[PDB]
Amino acid sequence: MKFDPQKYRELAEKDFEAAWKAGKEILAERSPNELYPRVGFSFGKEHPLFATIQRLREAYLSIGFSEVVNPLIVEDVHVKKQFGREALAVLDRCFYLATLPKFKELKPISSTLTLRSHMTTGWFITLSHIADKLPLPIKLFSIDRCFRREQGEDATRLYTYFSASCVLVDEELSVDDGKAVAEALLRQFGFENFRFRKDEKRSKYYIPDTQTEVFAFHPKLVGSSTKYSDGWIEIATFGIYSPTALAEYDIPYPVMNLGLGVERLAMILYGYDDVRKMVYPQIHGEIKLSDLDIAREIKVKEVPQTAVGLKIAQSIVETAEKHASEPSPCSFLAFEGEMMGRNVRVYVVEEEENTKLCGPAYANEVVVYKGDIYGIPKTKKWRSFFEEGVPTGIRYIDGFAYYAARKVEEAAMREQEEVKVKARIVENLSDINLYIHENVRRYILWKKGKIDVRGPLFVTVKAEIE
Amino acid sequence: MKFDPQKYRELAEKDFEAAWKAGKEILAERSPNELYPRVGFSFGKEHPLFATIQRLREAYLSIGFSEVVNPLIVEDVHVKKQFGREALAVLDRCFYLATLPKPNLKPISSTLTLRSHMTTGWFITLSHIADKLPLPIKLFSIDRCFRREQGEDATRLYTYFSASCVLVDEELSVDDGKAVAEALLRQFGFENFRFRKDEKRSKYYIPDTQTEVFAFHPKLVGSSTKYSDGWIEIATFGIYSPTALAEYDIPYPVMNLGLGVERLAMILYGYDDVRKMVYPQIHGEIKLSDLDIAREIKVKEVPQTAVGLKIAQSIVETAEKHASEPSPCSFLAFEGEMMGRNVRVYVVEEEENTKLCGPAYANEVVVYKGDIYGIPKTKKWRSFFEEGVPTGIRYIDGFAYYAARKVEEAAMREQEEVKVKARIVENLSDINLYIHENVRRYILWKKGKIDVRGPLFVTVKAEIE
Amino acid sequence: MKFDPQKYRELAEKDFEAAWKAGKEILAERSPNELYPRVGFSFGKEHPLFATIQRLREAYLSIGFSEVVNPLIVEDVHVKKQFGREALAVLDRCFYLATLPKFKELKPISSTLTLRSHMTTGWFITLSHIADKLPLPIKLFSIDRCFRREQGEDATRLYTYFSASCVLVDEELSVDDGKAVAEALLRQFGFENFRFRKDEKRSKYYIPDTQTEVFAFHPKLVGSSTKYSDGWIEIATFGIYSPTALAEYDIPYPVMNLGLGVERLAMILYGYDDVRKMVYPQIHGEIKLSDLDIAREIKVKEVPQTAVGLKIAQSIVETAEKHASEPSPCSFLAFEGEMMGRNVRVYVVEEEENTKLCGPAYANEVVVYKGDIYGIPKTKKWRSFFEEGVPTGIRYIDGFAYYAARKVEEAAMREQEEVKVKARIVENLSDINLYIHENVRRYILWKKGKIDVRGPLFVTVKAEIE
Amino acid sequence: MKFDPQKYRELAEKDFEAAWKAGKEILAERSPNELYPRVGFSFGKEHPLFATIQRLREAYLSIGFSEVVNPLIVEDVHVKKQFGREALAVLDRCFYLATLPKPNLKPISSTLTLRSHMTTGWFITLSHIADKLPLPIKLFSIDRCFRREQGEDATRLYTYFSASCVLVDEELSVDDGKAVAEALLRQFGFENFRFRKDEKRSKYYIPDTQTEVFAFHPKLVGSSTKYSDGWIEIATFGIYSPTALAEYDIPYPVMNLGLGVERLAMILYGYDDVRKMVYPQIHGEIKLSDLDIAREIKVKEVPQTAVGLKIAQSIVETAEKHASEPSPCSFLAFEGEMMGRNVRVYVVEEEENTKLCGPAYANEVVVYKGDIYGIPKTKKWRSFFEEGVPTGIRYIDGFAYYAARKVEEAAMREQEEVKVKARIVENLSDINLYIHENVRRYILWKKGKIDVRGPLFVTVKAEIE
RNA sequence: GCCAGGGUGGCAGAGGGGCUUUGCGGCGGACUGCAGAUCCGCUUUACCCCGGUUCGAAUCCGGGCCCUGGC
RNA sequence: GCCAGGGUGGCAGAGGGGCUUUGCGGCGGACUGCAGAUCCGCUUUACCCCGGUUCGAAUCCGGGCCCUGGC
Repeated sequence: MKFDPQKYRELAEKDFEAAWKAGKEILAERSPNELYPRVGFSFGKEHPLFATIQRLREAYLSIGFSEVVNPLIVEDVHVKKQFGREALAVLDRCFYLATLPKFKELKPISSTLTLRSHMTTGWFITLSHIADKLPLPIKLFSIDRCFRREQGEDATRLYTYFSASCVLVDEELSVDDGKAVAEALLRQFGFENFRFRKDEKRSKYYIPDTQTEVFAFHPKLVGSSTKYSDGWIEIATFGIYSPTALAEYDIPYPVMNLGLGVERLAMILYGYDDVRKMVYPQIHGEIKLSDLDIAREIKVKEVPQTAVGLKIAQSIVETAEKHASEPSPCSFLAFEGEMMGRNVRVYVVEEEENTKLCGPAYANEVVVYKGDIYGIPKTKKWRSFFEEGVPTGIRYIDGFAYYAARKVEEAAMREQEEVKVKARIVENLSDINLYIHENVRRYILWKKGKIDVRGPLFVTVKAEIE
Repeated sequence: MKFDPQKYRELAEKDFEAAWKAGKEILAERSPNELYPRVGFSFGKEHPLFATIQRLREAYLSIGFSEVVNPLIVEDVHVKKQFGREALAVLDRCFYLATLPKPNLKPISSTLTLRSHMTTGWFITLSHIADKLPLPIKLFSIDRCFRREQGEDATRLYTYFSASCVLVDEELSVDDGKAVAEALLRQFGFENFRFRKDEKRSKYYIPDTQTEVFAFHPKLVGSSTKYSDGWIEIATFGIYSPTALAEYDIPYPVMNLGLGVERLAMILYGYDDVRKMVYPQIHGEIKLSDLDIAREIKVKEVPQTAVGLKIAQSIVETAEKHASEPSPCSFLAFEGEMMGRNVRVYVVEEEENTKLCGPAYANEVVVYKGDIYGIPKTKKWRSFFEEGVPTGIRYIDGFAYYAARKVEEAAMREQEEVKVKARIVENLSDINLYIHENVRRYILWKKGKIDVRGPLFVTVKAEIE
Repeated sequence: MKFDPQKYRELAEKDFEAAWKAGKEILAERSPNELYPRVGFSFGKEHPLFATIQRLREAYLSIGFSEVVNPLIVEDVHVKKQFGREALAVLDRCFYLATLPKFKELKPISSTLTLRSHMTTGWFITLSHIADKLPLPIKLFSIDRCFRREQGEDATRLYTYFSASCVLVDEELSVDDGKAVAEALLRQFGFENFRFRKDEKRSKYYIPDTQTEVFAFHPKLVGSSTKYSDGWIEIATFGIYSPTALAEYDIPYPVMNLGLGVERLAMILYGYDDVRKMVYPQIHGEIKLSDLDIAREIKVKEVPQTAVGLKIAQSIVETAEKHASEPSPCSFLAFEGEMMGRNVRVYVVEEEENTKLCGPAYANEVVVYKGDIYGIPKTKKWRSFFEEGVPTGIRYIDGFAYYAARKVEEAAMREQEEVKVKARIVENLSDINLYIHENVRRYILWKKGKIDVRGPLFVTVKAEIE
Repeated sequence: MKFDPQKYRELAEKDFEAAWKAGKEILAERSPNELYPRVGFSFGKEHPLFATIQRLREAYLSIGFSEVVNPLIVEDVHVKKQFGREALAVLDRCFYLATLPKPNLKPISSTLTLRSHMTTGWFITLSHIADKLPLPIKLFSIDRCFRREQGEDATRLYTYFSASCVLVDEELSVDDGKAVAEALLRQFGFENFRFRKDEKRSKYYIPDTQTEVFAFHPKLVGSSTKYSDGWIEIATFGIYSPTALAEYDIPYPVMNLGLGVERLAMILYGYDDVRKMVYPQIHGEIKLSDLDIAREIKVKEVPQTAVGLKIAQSIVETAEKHASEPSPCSFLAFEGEMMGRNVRVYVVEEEENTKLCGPAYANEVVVYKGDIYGIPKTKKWRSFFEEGVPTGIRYIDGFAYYAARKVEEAAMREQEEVKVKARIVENLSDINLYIHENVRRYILWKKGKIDVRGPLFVTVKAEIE
C-alpha cells in the first residue's frame, strides 16, 4: 500500500528502529493464488532455426559479405542454362508452379515456372546484373528458403529448407578462397578444425575439380549419441562456377560459391537429432512443461474472500499444527472475532475416538517432480522429490483450511448459525481444494505423467456464528 | 617499422623533446596508392527486408510471443476446411506444386499448395497444442508466403513476407487485437492508431472481428507520398471463427494479427517501390558513394625506387613555385643517384611567350555527386571541394609520378637521357590515373560523367650519368 | 468462452452460415475498463547511450577488432610514464581514489590511485602484456567509462563518460590507418564524408604530427537547429602512440589509437542536444506520456457488477440517445427485467420543464490532445482534436449511465424499492464517473497540461425495484 | 583471370564436355604462401563480460523493464539517507574522489563517492518519477560499481558490473522479487529456484524482505567446482524500507533485485577465475588455435619465375619416386629455360651405400595442441594428423622451393652452375620455413615446442646455359 | 577569460533595509443552473550561495556562481 | 537398392476368415476408512494403405509404405 513520505521521515529521524520495523505495513498480504510459484512473469522464446539464421547473418556480415535477396520463383530455362544436359535430371527433383484456370470443376494447370532447388539458380540472375558494374571483389550472401521434392517424404527430407549461401566475385580465385571463407564463417559457430575433400558429384556448373565438400570439427559433438562421435561433420560445400555457366548470363569474372544447410547447423548448435522434431516440435508432439511450470499451475480452488476469512484459515492450520496429536475426541478454538457484522467461533476437532485431531497426512505437501504431481510428506524417503522437484508450498491442511474458511464465510452470509465441514480420506487434488486447468491436466496425461495425491487427512472444523 | 625501447628510453632520459620528435622515424612512408582514401576497410551491409524481419522478431518477443515455424506446403483440403464455402475462390489465388513424371514432358499438378497467407499453417500448428498448454498461448512467425495476383509485379510480387501472430485464450475480443497491434507498432515508432472493420468479412474470422489497422507514423507526414497526413494501413487481425477452429479440435477463441513486412520495411528505410527495395540489383539500384569512387582513382605508373619518389616529389616541387616563369626557362629539380648512377632532373619549357607550366597544373581530381571532376581550387568551386571528396591528386602529381618512373626506366636500360612531356589533358590517362573497368562501367551505367581536362603544358628533362 | 469442436463441426457441415453467425457467442463481452484504449500490453524501452554502445560494439566487431577490458583504476605513475612533463597538468584534471581509515570521527585519506582520464592510460598496460606475443596486426577495442573532473560542473561536462576506443598494432603504420579505420567505423553509423585536420594539442603521447582530429558529415544533421547546420561535426580523434611512451612499457611496435565520444554519437543518432537531458532524462524532468498513454489512463469509476446491470447501463444510453430532444417533462422505460431475484424498471427522465430529456452536452466525448484532456462534442470545431488527439470513446452519458446502473444495482441489494440518481452540470471528470490515477494527475500538472471537462449534462434516471 | 563469354558460349555449343574441362584455365595458380591455410580471413571476437551484459540488457527488456542510467558519482550524504545508522559502516567500503589543489602535492578528498552498489543511484533516479508516471514502473541498469574489499584482487576486484532493476507499484511482496528473478534467470537456462532470507537484514530494505536467490543450472552439475549439484547463489532482492524511500519522497513500495554479472558470465562462458575471465591479457590467457599457428608457418624463399616453380615442383617430383635409389645416382628433374637461358635440373647423391634422399624427405609439418611437429605420415601418428592441422608442407617441399630459387639467383648473376645441398634438419629454417617473431615468442610463452628434425640428405644440381 | 544590466513566489511581475506587491494558475467549497460560468475561502509572507554591514538584509557591500547587450 | 520375420486397441499382448482376447492404464461411482486401498460400472468390438479373393478380410493373395535379423 502507499504511505507518507513526511510522516515516515519525521518518525525515522527520531526513532529509526520503530519506523523500520513498521515498514512491514506497506507490504501486500497475499491470498494463496498470489504467492510464488503461483505467480510469475513470462517471456517469449525463439525458435532454433531462426536463431541460427540470424547468427549466420551476423557471421557473413562480420566477414564483409553483403545481404541480398535472390529470385526464388524461376523459369526452368535457367536450370537448362546452368547444368547443360544434366539439366533434365535436376528438374526431376524440382517443383513446378501450377495454377487454377477460370466452379467445382477447375484443376491446376502446370506452367514453366519453378521454385529454386538451390540458391545457385538465382545467384546467376542476380550476378548478371552487377558482376561487371561493381568494384571487385564482390562479396554477397543470402540465407533463404529453397525447395526440392524428396521421394515423397517428410522423413527422407522436408520439401522446403534454408540455405545460407554466398558468392565471391574477383578476378583471381582459387579453391583456397572457399576454404578461407568456409573457416572464417564456421569458426564463428564454434568449429575448431577443417578438412576439405573433393565432391564426387562433380557438378556441371562448377569448374571441374573445384567442387569441394567441407568437414568441420565441433566440440559439442565429441562423444555424442550420434555418428559425429569424433566431432567431425560435413557442414558445407563450395566451388567455382563454370565459365560455361557464367557466359549464359554474361559474367566475365570467376565466381566462388559456398553455401550451407541451416537446418543441420541449428541441430548442432541447439542439440537436436531429428530435423523434423527441431523445426516442427508442436506438430511432432514434442511439447514440454517444467516442474516449475506445472507447480505454478496448481491453484487453490475455494479461497476466503474476506481479510477476516484469510485469518480464520490461517488459524485452523495454526491450531491444527499444534494439537495434531491430541487423542480424540477433542476441540480447540482456532479463531473467535467478528466477520460480516457478527461474532464467530471456529473450532478444530475430531469426533471419532481412539485417534488424534488431524489424520497422519494432514501435513503432506504437494510437489512436482520429473513430471508427476505427488502428495507426499517431508520424509527422508522423499528427499529427492523435495530437493529436485519443485514444492508447491501447499499441504493438505493448507488447501483444506482455505476450503473451510470459505465455507464458514458463506454461512455468515446465509445468516445460518452453524456449519461443520470435514475431510476424510484424500483421493485427488479436488479433495485438497486444489485444481489445475483442463489444458495442464491434458498435457500431463498426454505426457504419460501422473497425479498421485492420496491419504488420510481426517480433519474437521466446526463453526458457530451469531 | 619496429624499434628498440631502451634506445628510446635512454635516448630520452637525456633530452625528451628530441626523442619525441624522433619518433617520426618509425612511421611508414607511403607511396601514392597506399594513401587515404585509396586505402580503406569495407564491410557487409545488410538488406532492409531482413533487417525489418529481425526487428519484428525482436518486437514480437518483447511482447511475449514465442517463435514457431508453420507448415508452408499444404494440401488444399486445409484451405477448404478453413474458408468453407468461399474456399472455391480462395484457391484461385494460390499456387499448386506440379512435378515431372519419371518418363518410363509436362509437369503433373498435385493437391499440395504453397500457403498464400499464414493462417493456413496456424490451424495446423495450433491443433497440437491449443488443448495441452497453459493459456494464454502466444505464438508468432515471420516467414514467406506465395500469392498469384493477376500476374503482375507492379501490382504485387509472387512471394512476400508475413509477420503474424496468434493469441489463444478463454476470453478474447476485438480489443486484444488492438492492444497487440499497438504494442508491436509502437516499437517501430508509430504514435497513434485507428481501427476500422474490414468489409471483406472473411469466413475464417468470427463475424465483425476482422479489423483493418491504421497507424500514424511521424516520418510519413510531409511524405512525398499519399501518407502525407502520416497515417497508413499497416496490419489487420480478427478472432478465428469456431467453424474453422472446430475443424482442428481447437476449443478456444484465437486472435490472429498480421502485418506485411514489405510495407513496413519501405516505411522504415524510405523506399517508394517495393521491387526496388527488395531487388535493387535486378532493378539497377547499385550505388557507390563519392568516397568509394575516390578510393578507386589510382596512380597508373609509380616510381619503385626510394629516390624514384624523392624525384617526382621535386619535379612537383620546383615546378610549383616556378610554374609562373616565362618560356623558355628551366629549373633543376633533382640531383643524386638511383640504380647506382648520378642524375639531374629538370622542369622545363621551350616555346615562347607562354609559361613553364600550363595554367591547369594545380587542378585537383575530386568526386562529387557521382562524377569525377578535374578542377582548380577556386571559390567558384568550394561546394565541390567541401561536399565532395577530393582525391588529393593534382594534375602535376599524377604526372610527376609518370615522369620519375620514366627516368627509372632510362636507368634500367643503361640509356643516358630521356625527356617526357605533358600538354593537353583530355582525360584520366593523360594525368597518369586510372579506375578499374568495373567502376568505369558503373559510372556509365549511372549516367555519370568524368571531366578531366585542361592545359597542363609542362615538360620534364633529366639525363642519367 | 470455450466451445465444442464436434458440435460446431456437425452444425457447420449442415448449415455453415448458422454456425458462423453463431461464432459471436464465444467472444468475451467487455465491461468499460476492459476496452481498448483502457487495455494494453507494454514493453521495455532502451536507453540511447546503451543502444549506441551496443551499436558501436557491432561496428568494431564487423571491421575485425576484438573486445577487451582495460584497467580502469590506475596508479598515477602511468600518466607520468606516458606524458613526460605534461604529466602533472593531466593529473590536475583527474580523480584520485581516497579511502576511509579505521567512528563519527573518520575522514577520507587520498592515495596514489587514479580513475583513468581516458582509454589510453590503460591501453599501454594491456598492450605491454601482448604486443610482442600475438600475431600482427593486432586489432582491439573497448567501449567503457572514464572520468575527468571538469571545472566542478555537470553543465560544462559530466564527470564520467564512455569512450569507444581501439588500437592497431602493426609493424608498418601511417596516419592513413586511422583515417581508414575512422571511415570504416563511422560509415556504419550513417556518416557519408570525412575530413581530417591536425590537432593543435600535439600531445606528448602521440608521435608528433600524427594526432589527427576527425570531422564527419552526417545527413540527419543538415539544416539543424544546431551549429552542425551543414552536417559536419567533429566526431573522433586519433594518433600513433609515441615510441617514447611505448618504451616505458616495452612495446617495440608502432601503435595507432583512435577513440570516440559515445555521448555525442548518441545525441546525433537519437536526436538530442543536451548531453545531460539525454543520459539523465528522469533527473532533468524530461519525462513524457503520449496522448495514447494518457487516454489509456482515464478509467470509469463506478461500474455495474452484474451482467444485468451492464445491460441496464447500455439501455439508459440507448434510450437517452433516441429521446434526447423530447421536451420536458417526459419519461421512458429504458430497461425492465429482473436482477438479483426481483423485477426492476429503470426510466430515463427530465422533471424540470421547458427543455429536453438530456442536457446539450450529454454526448460530449472525452479526448486527449497535445497533452490536455478535453470534454468536447464532435463539432466541425474540434475536428483536429478528434483527428489528432486520441478519443477515449467515453461520453458524458456513457460515464453517467454506468454510475446509474451501479446505483440501481446497490439499491436492489439494500432491498430498497426506489432510487433516482441525477446529473446536473459537469465541472470535472468526477462528475462523469471518470477518474485517473493520482500519478497521471501529477504528471499532467507537472507537465503544465490541463483537464477541461465541463458542461450541462442534466440527465436523470429513476428506478423502481420490487 | 577474366574471360570472354562468347568464346565459352560458342566454344561449348560445339563440344560442351571440353568447354567445361577448359574452365580450369580461368583458375588462379597459387604459389606456396597463397595456399590454404596460409591464407584466411579473421574477425572480431567479443568479450564474455560484455556479451553477458548485452544478454542481460535483452533479458530485462523482454520482461518489461526499460533502461536507465543511474548517477555513479554521489555525495556520501545519500548513503547516509539510505542506510541510516549502519551508514557509518557502509561508507568504509566505498571510495571517495580526491583531487590535486591548484598549487598557487597531495590529493584533497571531497565528499563525493563512487557508488558501491546500484541502490545509491536508484533512490535518486526514482525521486523524479515515482509519483508522476503510471504504475508499475519497471526500470533496470547494467553498469559499473566500485568497492574496496580488504585490498585484494583474489578476494574480489575494485570495479565490477551490477545488473539490477527496480519495480515500483502499490502492492508488492517478496513474491514479486521471486517472479522477476525467475523470468530473468530462466532466459539464461536456469531451471529451478530456491529462495532464502539473507541474514544481514540491511536497513535499506523492509525487515525480512531481503532475499538470497539460488538457482539450478544444468551446466553446473558435474562441475569441476563446488556447484556440482548444479545450484548456485546468483542474485538477491528486497523491497525498500519506507524509511529510505520517504527520504526521497517516494510514496510506494519498491522491489529491488540485482545480480552480479561476473559470476553469471563465468557460468555461461566456463571460467573459474574472475580475473582470468575479465583480464586474460594481463593474466597470460592469450591463445592461438592450431589452425591459426599453421596459418603462420611460411615458406621463407620462394621462386619468382613461372618456370621457377615448374622446377621446384619437379625437384620435388622425381625425387619422390626415385627417393629410394642407392647412392650414388642422379635423375634429371627439369629442363627448359628461365631468364632466357636453357637449363638442366638434377636430383642427386654422391656418397655410398646410403640412398638418394634421407628417410625424412616426406615428413610433413603439422600443428597439434600448440606444438609444431615435423613427422612422417605413419599410423603411429594418425591422431596428430587427424586432430591437428597439417600445414601441407613436407620436408622436400620446403626445400625444392629453396632450390628452385637458388638457381633463379644463378641465372640473375650470369653464373653458369650452382649446387645446393640438404642434410640434417635441426629446425624450421633448415627446411626453408619460418614463423614471425611474435608467434615464436608466443609458442615460447605458452611453454610449447617446435620439433622439426630429421635426415633430409637430398642434394640438387643444375647448370644454367 | 574582458565591459555591463542583472538573477523575486508553480507562471508572470513591480519593488525595496523591518509591514508590504499584483495577475495568471491552483486546490477546497456554494449555487433552481440546459454550455465552458459566478462567488467565498487558499501561499512555503517569495526574493540564488558564501562572507560583510547593521538592532534588523530580499533590499547596502565584497566575493562566487546563474541569463545576457557582449569583446 | 538385395534375403527374410513382419506392422493389433492410449501402453502391453496372444491371435485369426464371421462371434472372440487379456493385463496395465483410464474415467464415472460406493465405502464407519487415521495411509497410497477395496469393489461395481467404462473401449472408438482394435488389427497400416491401395487393389484382389470371397456371401464375408483384421485374418488369404498382389502391390505400396512402416521396424528390422540384414548384404
